[PDB]
Amino acid sequence: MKKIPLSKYLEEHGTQSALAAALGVNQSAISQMVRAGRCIDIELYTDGRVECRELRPDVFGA
Repeated sequence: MKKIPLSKYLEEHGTQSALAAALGVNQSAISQMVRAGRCIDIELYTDGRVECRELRPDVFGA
């Protein structure tokens, strides 16, 4: 897979809502990750899927 930085992914590839939709998580998660100021590695698959392994469903019951 191709590791993209969180903020850079949110500029070019998709939005914060689109990201939460692809992960199957809440936007409360994504906005916490962004406002934490931690650059997250977005696991970009060749089909177009993305996975944030930093962001487990155990974050908020996402």
